[PDB]
Amino acid sequence: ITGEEQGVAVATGTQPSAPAMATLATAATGTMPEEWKTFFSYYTTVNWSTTDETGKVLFVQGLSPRMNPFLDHLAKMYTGWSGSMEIRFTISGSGVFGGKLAAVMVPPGIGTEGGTSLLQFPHVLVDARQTEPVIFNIPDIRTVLWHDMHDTLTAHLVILVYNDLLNPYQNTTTGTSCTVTVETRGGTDFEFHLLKPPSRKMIFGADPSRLIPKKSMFWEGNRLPGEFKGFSIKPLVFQANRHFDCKRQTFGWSTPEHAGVKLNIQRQNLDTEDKTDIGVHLVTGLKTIKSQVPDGWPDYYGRNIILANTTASFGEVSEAMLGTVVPYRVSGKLEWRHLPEIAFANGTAKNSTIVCGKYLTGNFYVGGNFTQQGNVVVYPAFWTSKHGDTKCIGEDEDMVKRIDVLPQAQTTGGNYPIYYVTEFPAAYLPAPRVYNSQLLWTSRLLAQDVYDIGPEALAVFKIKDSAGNWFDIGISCEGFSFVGAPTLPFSSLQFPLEASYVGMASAYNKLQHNIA
Amino acid sequence: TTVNWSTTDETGKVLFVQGLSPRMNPFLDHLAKMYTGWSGSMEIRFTISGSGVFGGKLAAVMVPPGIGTEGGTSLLQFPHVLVDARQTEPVIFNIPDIRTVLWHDMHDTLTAHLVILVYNDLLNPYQNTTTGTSCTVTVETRGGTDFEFHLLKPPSRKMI
Amino acid sequence: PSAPAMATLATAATGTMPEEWKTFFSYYTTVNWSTTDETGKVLFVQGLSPRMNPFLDHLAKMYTGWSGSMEIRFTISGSGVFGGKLAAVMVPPGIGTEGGTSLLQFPHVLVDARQTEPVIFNIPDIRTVLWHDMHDTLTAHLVILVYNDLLNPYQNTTTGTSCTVTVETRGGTDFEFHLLKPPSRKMIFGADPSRLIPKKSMFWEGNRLPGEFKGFSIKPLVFQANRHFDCKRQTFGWSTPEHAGVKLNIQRQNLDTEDKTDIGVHLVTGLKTIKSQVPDGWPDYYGRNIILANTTASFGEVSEAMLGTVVPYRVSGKLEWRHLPEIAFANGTAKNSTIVCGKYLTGNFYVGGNFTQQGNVVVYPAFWTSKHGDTKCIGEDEDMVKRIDVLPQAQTTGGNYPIYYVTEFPAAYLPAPRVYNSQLLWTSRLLAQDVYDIGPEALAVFKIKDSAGNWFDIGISCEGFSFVGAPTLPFSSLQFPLEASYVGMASAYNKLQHNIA
Amino acid sequence: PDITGEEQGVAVATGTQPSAPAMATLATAATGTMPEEWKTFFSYYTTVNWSTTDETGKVLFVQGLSPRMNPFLDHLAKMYTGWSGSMEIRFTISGSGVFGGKLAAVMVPPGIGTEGGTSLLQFPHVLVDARQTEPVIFNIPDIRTVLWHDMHDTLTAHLVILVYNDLLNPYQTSCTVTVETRGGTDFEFHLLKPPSRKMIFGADPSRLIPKKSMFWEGNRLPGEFKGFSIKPLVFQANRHFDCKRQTFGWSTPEHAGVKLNIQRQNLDTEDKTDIGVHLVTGLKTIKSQVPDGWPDYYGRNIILANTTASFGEVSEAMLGTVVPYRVSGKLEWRHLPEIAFANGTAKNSTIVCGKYLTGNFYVGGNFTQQGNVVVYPAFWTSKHGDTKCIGEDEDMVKRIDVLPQAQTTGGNYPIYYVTEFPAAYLPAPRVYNSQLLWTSRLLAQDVYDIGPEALAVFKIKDSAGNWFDIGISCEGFSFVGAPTLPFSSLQFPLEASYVGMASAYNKLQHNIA
Amino acid sequence: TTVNWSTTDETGKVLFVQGLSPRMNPFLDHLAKMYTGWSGSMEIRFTISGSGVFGGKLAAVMVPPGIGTEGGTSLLQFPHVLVDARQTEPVIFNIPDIRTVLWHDM
Amino acid sequence: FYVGGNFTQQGNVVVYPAFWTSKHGDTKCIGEDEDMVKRIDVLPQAQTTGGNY
Amino acid sequence: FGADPSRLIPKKSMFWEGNRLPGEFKGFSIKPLVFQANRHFDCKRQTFGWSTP
Repeated sequence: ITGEEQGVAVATGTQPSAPAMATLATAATGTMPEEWKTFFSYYTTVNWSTTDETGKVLFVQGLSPRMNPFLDHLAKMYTGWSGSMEIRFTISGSGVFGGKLAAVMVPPGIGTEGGTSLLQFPHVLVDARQTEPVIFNIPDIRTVLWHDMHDTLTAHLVILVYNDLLNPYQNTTTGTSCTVTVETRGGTDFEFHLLKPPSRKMIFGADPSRLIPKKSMFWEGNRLPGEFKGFSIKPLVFQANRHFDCKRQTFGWSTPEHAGVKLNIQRQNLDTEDKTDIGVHLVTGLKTIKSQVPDGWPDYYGRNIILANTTASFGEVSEAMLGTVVPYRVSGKLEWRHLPEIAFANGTAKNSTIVCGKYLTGNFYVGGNFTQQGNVVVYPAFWTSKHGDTKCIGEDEDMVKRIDVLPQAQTTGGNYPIYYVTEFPAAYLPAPRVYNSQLLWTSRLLAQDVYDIGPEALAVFKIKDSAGNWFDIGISCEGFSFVGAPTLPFSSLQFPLEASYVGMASAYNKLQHNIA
Repeated sequence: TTVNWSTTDETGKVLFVQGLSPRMNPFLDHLAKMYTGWSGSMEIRFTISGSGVFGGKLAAVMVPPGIGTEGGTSLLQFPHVLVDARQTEPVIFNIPDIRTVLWHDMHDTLTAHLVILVYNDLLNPYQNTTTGTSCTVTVETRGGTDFEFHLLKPPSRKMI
Repeated sequence: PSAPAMATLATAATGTMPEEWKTFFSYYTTVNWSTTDETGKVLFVQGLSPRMNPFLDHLAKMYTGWSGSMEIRFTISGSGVFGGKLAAVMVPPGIGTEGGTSLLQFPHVLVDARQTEPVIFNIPDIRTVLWHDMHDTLTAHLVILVYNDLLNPYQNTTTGTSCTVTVETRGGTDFEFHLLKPPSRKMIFGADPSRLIPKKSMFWEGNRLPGEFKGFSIKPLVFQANRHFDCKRQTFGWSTPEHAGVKLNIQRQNLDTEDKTDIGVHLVTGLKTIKSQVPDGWPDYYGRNIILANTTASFGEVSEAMLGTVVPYRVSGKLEWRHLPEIAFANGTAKNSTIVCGKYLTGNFYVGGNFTQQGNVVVYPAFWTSKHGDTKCIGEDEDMVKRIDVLPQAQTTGGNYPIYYVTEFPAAYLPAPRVYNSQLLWTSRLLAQDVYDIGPEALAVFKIKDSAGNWFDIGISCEGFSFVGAPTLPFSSLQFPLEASYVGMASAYNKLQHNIA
Repeated sequence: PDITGEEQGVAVATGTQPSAPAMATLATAATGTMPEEWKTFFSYYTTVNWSTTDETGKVLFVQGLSPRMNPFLDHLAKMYTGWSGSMEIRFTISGSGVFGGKLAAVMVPPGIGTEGGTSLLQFPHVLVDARQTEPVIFNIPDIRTVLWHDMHDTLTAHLVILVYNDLLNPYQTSCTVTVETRGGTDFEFHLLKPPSRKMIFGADPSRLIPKKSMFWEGNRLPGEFKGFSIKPLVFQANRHFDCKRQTFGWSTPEHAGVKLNIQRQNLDTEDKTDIGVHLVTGLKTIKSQVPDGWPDYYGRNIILANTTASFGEVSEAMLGTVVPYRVSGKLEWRHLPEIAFANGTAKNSTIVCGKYLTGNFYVGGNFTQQGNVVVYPAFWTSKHGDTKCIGEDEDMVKRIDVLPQAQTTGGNYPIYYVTEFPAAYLPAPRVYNSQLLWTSRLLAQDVYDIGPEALAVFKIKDSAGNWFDIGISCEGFSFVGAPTLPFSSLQFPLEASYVGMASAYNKLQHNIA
Repeated sequence: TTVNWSTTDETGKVLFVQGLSPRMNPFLDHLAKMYTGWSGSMEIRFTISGSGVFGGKLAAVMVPPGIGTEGGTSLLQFPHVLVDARQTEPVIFNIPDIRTVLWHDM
Repeated sequence: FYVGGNFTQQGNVVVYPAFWTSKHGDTKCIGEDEDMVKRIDVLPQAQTTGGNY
Repeated sequence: FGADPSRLIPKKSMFWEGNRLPGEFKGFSIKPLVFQANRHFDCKRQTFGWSTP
């Protein structure tokens, strides 16, 4: 006889307790069943200032479960949603402050540029001197019956400045501002759909919250490892190797691990044409992703290597010339003898030099071994820079190396791209640093699964430093990161950071930030 | 989970030892990150599915908090229900929440244990070359009737 | 300060009904019913004794008497296919369970091998006296005979097929202990025999010689005097039970061989005695008529030595002794470098060792020499055991056999070297200081557990010898981690049960 | 149907059913019985001494409420896991009518500290005179924080019997006070278990010190127990086991000899004037190459000379008596002498022994064959000028590693258990031990809960009523709460009771004539 | 408070002088910190401890405010409660709160 | 502390432990020997506990 | 487990002596780090110094 789900089964026990102890517990703590759907919860804050314009957009927000810290949690357990969700604004200006602030809902699709052209939507508007908070409802316009976790196209509640924050007083050190506080809640008609065990993944997606590690001590760079050392803003960001598109793809050639480079050192000299030259040896790829390039080969060292004077010491410039060698032995002690650091190269080995195209087309070469053949692992370890520069590793578009196509991200809708900055040693470069397209973890993932970030969407992670200084990061579908402002002063940021997923965002929407 | 009951087993051999814990249920496990405490019991459903010719019996015990679980025949002297090897309908057990506190913290461990002991061996009327045969006992969980969570915490907030 | 309230809250949390050990059935045994068990064969004999149900076992230690009936719950767990019929006979008190077939002429209930429900038997409390005493065995019995053999249609595995009968016990509706007594308080005519065998094998020492327990042996006959104590404190040996070794006064060569060719023999004085003239701890087993000839240095030429290690005693000074090496024990004056006498501890006691200085010393039995042909544990021989004036013994006690416990001791040629012990050291230390309930016609029974369902009752008699039901049970099959668990007082004349693979 | 309940089955009647109710009534009449007799009357618990020398506020008797307070409840408690309700205390002072003083019983609530001092008189006390000539009956309420108590709960209520006014004695002595206990009306056990189902988790501190002195063997050398000693600093490497099963030693708790192997070489000493020496290889090793069971104490600089006659050596290493390990033949060995033990390097005929057991291992003995032997450490002496018990000297305590050591800790002085060992011209020879052997077996096989700053305090009791508290630290070391107290008075047949978990750096209690 | 009593004490030697106050009790003493004034009586339980062999009597008298609290046999002559060295029981006597003013300062 | 031969003068250095010479012959993995793991004061150990290897 | 920690700091500044050396109290200093052994006693009576206070 078929056994039910709900349990058709028999009951049994022996010498039980009472249920009144449950009442005792309920007395101990007054936990009504479904509390989280009863109280708003802080989300963000915005600055409304006398520097602002009639029409300036203070807040742009779509319909997303992932905004509510609680519902965010539930979400891992469900497959879909529907209905709206409320927002409560808490403008708390003085009683003498003039001005008005406007509330708009933008039909799905219609862009949000933030001109006075927006104010011509239907719009309510709030006084600058309003006391009681304001409950807004972001209606769920939808063409489907129910949303998938990763759908993005939805209406936007936009907060525009109607009329400026007129202070009757104006003073030396001119400029004053009112704090608008945003806090969210599940609407009245907000229901989740089909159950999934939190451990089960979609065929066509993966929850983006698992893409920045919660605490910054875990973070690592994807170019060349190190200790995370902050962020950097660049109008154009560019990286071939160890970078992963949201489609499981690469135009790089390396597994994310950063486990070193496998190779053969060929005995063939063909190098020692000058007494001043340490040597160079042919290199054979042990293993490859594509195009015969050895796993983990350096992304960055440029047009040439000059072996003049190298017979003494590593002192030739801009050329990654310190890779450290480990024997890949399997049965007995080394044949090759006390093998020093070795300098990476690609291309055509002239009698005294190697010249390289920006590509990896040419055969591979590496610096002088005093001795015979070996199977070798090499870790890229230290950079000779120029005899003088301030350019961090990865600053030059003409020095990052391609195979076929180089992933780039430019400014998109006013969301400037970012470089994760980390420190590994170098020459002549004060405060040595390296640029990174992706955290090591953000790369490790995006290799192992097809994360559901859309062509025109950003998965937004809110980074809170200690003391509260915060800014927003967004992982585009192309993999690169973005920040909302060009020159936001990272330098001020407190050393240890924690990252919270805020949801998916419309691409073009300005990212929000609050850093002193 | 699942357990193996075999003709190699002994009257008193312990097939399953289990305490009261929210974290067993794949769902409640999730909720748990959102709450600070719990109370009440949680049910378990055993699904012994032996053949019709199989003899033997399997025993169900609840061990007061603290009292060790060694797995001797000494256990069978607790009060005990017992299940046929030929039972069809699954069996719903309740692990009562004995507690000295009013409500548990997430990480409290001292709780009663539901123990599954072999009463009498899995007698097959047939015995054959390559001797040894076994019945699969399947264990599956659910929140009891009186299972309530306590104070809310944002999943992002850690205990002192 | 208090309240009833607090007590009410604890009842809610915990559910206790105030005497609930009387409600459920508790495990007692499992009895194997074999497809090879001949008609009438007694599966299960058990006289009415509170000592079954573990909980009443505990509570009893606090009471002097008892009354009322008890309940036995059988769970026959065969397949639906098995054919077979199991008889249940209540024996009027005092009529013996002699032989299965006969009993069947009592009034008797038949229990089928394919029962879907357990069977609850209320062993009647027939009594001549108003209330029993914790030791009284003249009680009604319950005998479970096999009436029609356990048919299994299947014989592809041709032999050794079986079924399992588990026994559970409860107080009857009318069971009630009578007179309150302090725990640990000795009853008149005896102490509680529960504390006889340790709980764990770990603690099992033999009474003959020190060693780790290694198994059991069965013999038609049994005999030990030394360090063997009856249930009633009598002891025919000569030693306190402490394995302290024997500590002696060494006399010089005055009566040593004068025409010697080998290390001399020295007459000694016991210094402590339980029995007149007998040193406290004289090793009980050694060869008669030992020859110390050719005993230059090596002692390995000696046949049955009991070599002892030596150490000084209350010397209070500079250790004037020589290098004390090893001792050979002996008994009986001789005209040469020999020791003739035996069979009795009458003769003077002598010490084989290169000793020169007169004084007092400790010696421990430490190693056994043997003949190159030995295939026999230390103590197999009546002829080599040593008597003061009487050897106790036991033979087959109504179908029940005497066991020796076996332990390791280093013992020359014998591969896997063993010494037989009558009594466990524990059982000896006790039974020396206290009288025990074991009646003249009684057999206090214990239950020996390892694993895999292996068990076998060991019973202690009046005389203090360990008994078993069958004579050939495969001891070899057991697991070391043995555990003892008191059972009760079984009628001497019954058969002890046994259940081992 | 298939399912079978905790109490079910066909009822079957066999043979003669003898009319149960009538006989049951007859028996009930023959000996009346109440629902629980052990709650109707008073049972002797404990006597404690009271000396003229006891200042005001000296604590006589500390007893946190438990089932252990009464005999019958104590025995029943085996069958249960939890308890609740009050216990009634009946205490008496016996003494000559000539003696004079007052004694005050106070029911200390859980949160209070149970030390002496006049402040403890200041909350509800019942007082008895040395002349009262009547038992006084007072109740111990069951104050709780938790709905019911486990069997080891240390948060229980407390009973303290203080000295109120000192015990004057006109002539110029110690009176005696007896405690009798009784289950309260409210007492009630809880979750029911079988006995022989050992206590919680098998991590129970109560299984540490044996309940009788008959079993109190020591961890340094074998022998029957002779009491205790206090020292400012206490230390031992071997057979010493921590809370965590960590042992810096070189031995298993077995305490059954050293399983060693001898190499035939005589190491070419002076052909005379010494027995020579053999190197040693251990058959077994718990740690580094160290053979199982070298003596933890003996003199460095073992000058073996003139040793051919007899072991007249100064500052001895253990003499030990020897057995053949096991053989298949007659006996390969000859005339096995007493060994003397040594460790370090044989620089000379004399063995240079260090404080550390890093060196090779050697035995003094007239061997010539090669074979396995077992030796037992069996005798000792020092020079005539000595009176120091075995284990007293830092230097002579041999070390592989860090030498664990207990300092005077927060009002508590670490202790050595003293047991006798065979030795000469050392009056009343004793050996000092960091642990009992039972506390070495255990703490090896199981992990314990002994807190980082917690002690497991045990109430050790004379016959004569005296008592004091010994606590086992995380380090395994025993502590008592005085710099000195007259252990000389201690009657040899002690018993121990587990008192519970008490913070380390609170003082311990003691009551000795 | 405990006070000594010596064989050397003549008749009428004052053993214990204590004007009524909150200071007479521990708990009231501590509470008194929180208040400025007090009223009402306090109950005195006093004991003599001594060998049954010793002999003497001790007399507690509740001296009204206006009287001088020095020794002398005249002080026995107004309501006294007396305890023997052999009494073997605490004696319980009351100190009335005689006042001239509606309430007392500290 | 000491470390192997540099042919040259002083430096501030990072070193990564990278490869092991074992014995001229063994099958013991790195960390097999209790006498080869190095202490400061106390060495964390775990033994068999309640039958949990 | 402890005395009432109320009685730790006097009520009045007048009564404030330092544990290092005798003197009148003159103010407070703040440091990222702190260290003292002598005459410094923990809450639990332990003291790593050498002096009675």
